[PDB]
Amino acid sequence: KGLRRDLDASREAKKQLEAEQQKLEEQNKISEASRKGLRRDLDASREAKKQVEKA
Repeated sequence: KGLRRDLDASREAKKQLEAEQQKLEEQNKISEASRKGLRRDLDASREAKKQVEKA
């Protein structure tokens, strides 16, 4: 159900709701859990085996 994506046009309305949820995620997590700094969890691989281009 819900096939109306032309007459209503919710684009500017969607960019306001999504901006509040995404900002509250970065503030609660503390930049991917940064307790110590350069230890085991922060300096593990390349983003949990993700950005492994050069390594």
